[PDB]
Amino acid sequence: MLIVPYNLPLPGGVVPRMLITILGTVKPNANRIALDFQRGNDVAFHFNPRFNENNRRVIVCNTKLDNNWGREERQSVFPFESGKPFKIQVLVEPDHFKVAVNDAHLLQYNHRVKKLNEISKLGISGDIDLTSASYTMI
Ligand SMILES: O=C1N[C@H](C(=O)O)CC2=C1S[C@H]1[C@@H](O2)O[C@H](CO)[C@H](O)[C@@H]1O[C@@H]1O[C@H](CO)[C@H](O)[C@H](O)[C@H]1O
Ligand SMILES: [Cl-]
Repeated sequence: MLIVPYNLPLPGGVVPRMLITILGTVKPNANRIALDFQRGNDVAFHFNPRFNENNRRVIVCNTKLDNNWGREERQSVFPFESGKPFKIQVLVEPDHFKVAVNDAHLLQYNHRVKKLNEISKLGISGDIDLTSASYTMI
């Protein structure tokens, strides 16, 4: 397994048609997963499955600018399950990140950070066994 937290450099940032694929397995009794697409200290796109927020499962997405979190975007469709293997695909499109889990579209997140070519790292963290993390241009 890859060591979590894991840093995947994104050379020259992201760009439309870049597809990022994360494969792993959720731990038993997991609490959280997080993908952090970072522009230096800023987080352009935070994708944060929460397994037990007041006994509900929710995916929180947000952006962190100058150490301040913005307005969350929340999705109640929750495809992850403790103990089970998953695939996350993040396709960069002109206006948003488009996320599919296990080959099913999940959500889109509009670009708040405009300098896509400066979003040059992806941090992967949380309660997973991480199998692989990679990108390709489609
Ligand atoms: O510790 C905290 N200090 C804040 C204070 O002291 O003002 C208040 C606050 C928490 S926790 C939790 C919860 O209240 O509700 C908030 C929205 O109302 C957030 O959901 C927040 O969680 C944070 O959300 C971020 C994404 O927005 C990241 O995921 C981050 O990792 C995570 O810590
Ligand atoms: Cl920007």
